[PDB]
Amino acid sequence: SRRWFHPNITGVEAENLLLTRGVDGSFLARPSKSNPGDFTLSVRRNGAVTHIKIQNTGDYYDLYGGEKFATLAELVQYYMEHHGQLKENGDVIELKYPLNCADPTSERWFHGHLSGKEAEKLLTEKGKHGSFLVRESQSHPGDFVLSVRTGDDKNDGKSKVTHVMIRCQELKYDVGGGERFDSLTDLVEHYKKNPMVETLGTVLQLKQPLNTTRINAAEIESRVRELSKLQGFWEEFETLQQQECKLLYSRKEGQRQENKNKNRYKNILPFDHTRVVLHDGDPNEPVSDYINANIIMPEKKSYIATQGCLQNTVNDFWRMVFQENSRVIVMTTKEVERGKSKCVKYWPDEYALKEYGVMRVRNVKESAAHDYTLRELKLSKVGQGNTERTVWQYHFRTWPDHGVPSDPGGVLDFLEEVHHKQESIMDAGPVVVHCSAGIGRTGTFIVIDILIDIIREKGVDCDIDVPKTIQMVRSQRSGMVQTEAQYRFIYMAVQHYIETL
Ligand SMILES: Cc1nc(N2CCC3(CC2)CO[C@@H](C)[C@H]3N)c(CO)nc1-c1cccc(Cl)c1Cl
Ligand SMILES: [Cl-]
Ligand SMILES: [Cl-]
Repeated sequence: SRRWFHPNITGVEAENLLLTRGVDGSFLARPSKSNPGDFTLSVRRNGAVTHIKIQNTGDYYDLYGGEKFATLAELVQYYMEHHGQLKENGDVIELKYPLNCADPTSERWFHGHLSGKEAEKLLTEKGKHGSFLVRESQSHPGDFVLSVRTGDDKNDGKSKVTHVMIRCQELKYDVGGGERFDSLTDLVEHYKKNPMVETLGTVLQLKQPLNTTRINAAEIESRVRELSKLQGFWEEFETLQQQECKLLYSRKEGQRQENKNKNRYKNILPFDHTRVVLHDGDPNEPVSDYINANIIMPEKKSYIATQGCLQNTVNDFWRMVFQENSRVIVMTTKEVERGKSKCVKYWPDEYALKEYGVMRVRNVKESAAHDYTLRELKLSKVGQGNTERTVWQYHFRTWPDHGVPSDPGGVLDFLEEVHHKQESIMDAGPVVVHCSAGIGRTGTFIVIDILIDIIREKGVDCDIDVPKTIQMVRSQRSGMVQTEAQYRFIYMAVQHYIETL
């Protein structure tokens, strides 16, 4: 249900599409290809088309005149279910009818200009039973080919590849008989639910798109070069974004009245099924189990991804650090950037001692490095001296105000140190990573950390799959990794880490 995003459409084409193929209440979203992180929400209303700017510098989607969101799907879901909220001169703009895109570019199974010879090799060397892909036809421009692998996954002739010709006849697609579809996606979805059966009984099951993003770590440099050609990075990122509609999990607790002002941004909320639940709260507080934070479990180190504190959640943050036995905190922003508070100070001045509700914190020592400041903190519960433990706060301070670092070396040396600290502490809990809304830079640091932990343990003899890792983390907190710039930065960091092995 993300067909309303059109990756290769212009503003002219958007307007004409809404005016000729849509009605009042129709809408679509689209990127500004030249300006990264810029998107447009185009809506038809009163026979005219309004364009609404959406900006993402790396922390969240900022909708002009509206609110801030973790994903465009969560944005669209919000206004398709909360009417009268989106306003112009202040007139209400209704999102009623998604205008579905027919472009297959961002589909996981679509490989564009790929030859039949390449498609078979890939299916043979990387596929399994039910792996499939769609490519543009080499013989007849405008047509396509669906290639499917079937067989026994236990070479020896037990598996095969079957090619199915897809013709384009008067702007519709068909496999030679039966229904004619308005797009390749409709055709593929139809034959995923109703599989073609070959003469003699082979069921051409479309089980999963061919995995082409999982590569050996030594292949990363070549992949980055391919993805960098003028850009394969953009197509792969928007293919990942297309799948964000699978991740609209419930966030009911963060929407409760008692919890609304515990959120930095009211619509950027933790999934219920992975949120950190706080116990032992004040019995006189009706709802005391809430913080805008999620456990991120790789699927040996786990993380808590959370926002920068508010004045009224500092105490809850320390309750969380204590309860989860966290010993390492990563801050991803300065306290203040561009004159705006990005991470309120929740620790004492150096050598000072403060109580934060029932928790007591001493700042033992601060140490300055080039890219970050280390603060050695001692955390304990008031009245229970034997509960004291040291919490090492790594405050990354040189991330640019917009975009990403030009070189990943600083981030990598930082994560390397954080990793060694965590590993030195027996039975340490999850590493807390936070600031801002806790999804952009936070997701980027966490995904880099997960990937380099693989390489650190296994060296060059391991498979890396960047979008699979990101999708896995985004299923535990909304919108982890916000921008294509961060996406490329993750690749560049992995590549750099491998080179310095
Ligand atoms: C992001 C991604 N990209 C893939 N590629 C690369 C980009 C193309 C399609 C195939 C190739 O050509 C482009 C025009 C484009 N259509 C594949 C295939 O394995 N998977 C994923 C993936 C992986 C794990 C989790 C999730 Cl959620 C996803 Cl979406
Ligand atoms: Cl596969
Ligand atoms: Cl962040």
